[PDB]
Amino acid sequence: GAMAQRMVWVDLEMTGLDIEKDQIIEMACLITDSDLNILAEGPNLIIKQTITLQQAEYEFLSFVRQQTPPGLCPLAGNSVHEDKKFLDKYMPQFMKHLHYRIIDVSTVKELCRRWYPEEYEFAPSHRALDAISESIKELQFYRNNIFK
Amino acid sequence: GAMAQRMVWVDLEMTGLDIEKDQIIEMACLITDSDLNILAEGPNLIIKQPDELLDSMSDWCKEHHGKSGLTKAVKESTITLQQAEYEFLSFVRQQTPPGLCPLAGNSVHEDKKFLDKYMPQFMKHLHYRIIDVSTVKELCRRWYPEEYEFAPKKAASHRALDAISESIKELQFYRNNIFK
Ligand SMILES: [Mg+2]
Ligand SMILES: [Zn+2]
Repeated sequence: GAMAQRMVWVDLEMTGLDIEKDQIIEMACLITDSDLNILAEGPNLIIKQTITLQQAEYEFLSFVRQQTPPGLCPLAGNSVHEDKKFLDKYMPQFMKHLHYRIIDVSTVKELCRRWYPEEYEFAPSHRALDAISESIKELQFYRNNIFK
Repeated sequence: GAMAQRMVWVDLEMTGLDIEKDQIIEMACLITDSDLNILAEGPNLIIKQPDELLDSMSDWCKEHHGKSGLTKAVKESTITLQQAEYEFLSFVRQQTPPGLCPLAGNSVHEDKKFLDKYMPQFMKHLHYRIIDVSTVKELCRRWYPEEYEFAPKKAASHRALDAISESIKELQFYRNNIFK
């Protein structure tokens, strides 16, 4: 039904893309429904190398436990495959609550660029919570402009 | 332009989902153009991994890889990871310009985790971005439930070459039915 089709939107900032040496600097989270309407906003936490990593994982895991069913909803965001690699390593209990599938907005951007080049030319941050809001609007823009 | 807009399709079969322990046992590669037209079939290799790792696999892994004939073909293989990487890197360099084409497939971020660790030179030839057919699958389920039911059931056994052809068939299905 509608609940199993909710999305767990995230945005993360790291020191780099090397999973062995880089760390999660900032993170934000929010839930939407299947039609991208924001149901709830999670926290916007800056992590030390302000709060520690293990506490952010508790904060974020609490937030999604009260908003989504266990192991059902996918992680959503722009280049969220880069974010999932770091969440699978540094927040494994948070990732245990989600599905293995992602709703990656940059996959949709790559298809828009190839298949709908005019729409792509006119396709549309200080916090990680603002970067999520921008990705939702980008995903909503593709739904209206390139999907049937 | 057109050569930079080609897609690098990949399917892996591993001994499990543990990046710290598990290894790659099968790999297939295929190239399509921007519009998902079939351009070229790449290698389809079964990579040799120890008997300890195969006997200590998950109950799902032992049963699915056993029935498919993969665990038997892995024990008989003479292909190392280094040998397969070289064959896969060679093939994509003949097909695509460096660092411009994405990796494509179903939840291909999991295949990228294993390729980033075990075939880093093959990943250096591809762009940063991926084409995850499972993102489009999730949006189809949600926004196009009728079309989603009409999509064909994944009929392939976990053989890299058969799996990669079905991910292409699945993205083509979405392009044909849920895109403008
Ligand atoms: Mg696979
Ligand atoms: Zn498979």
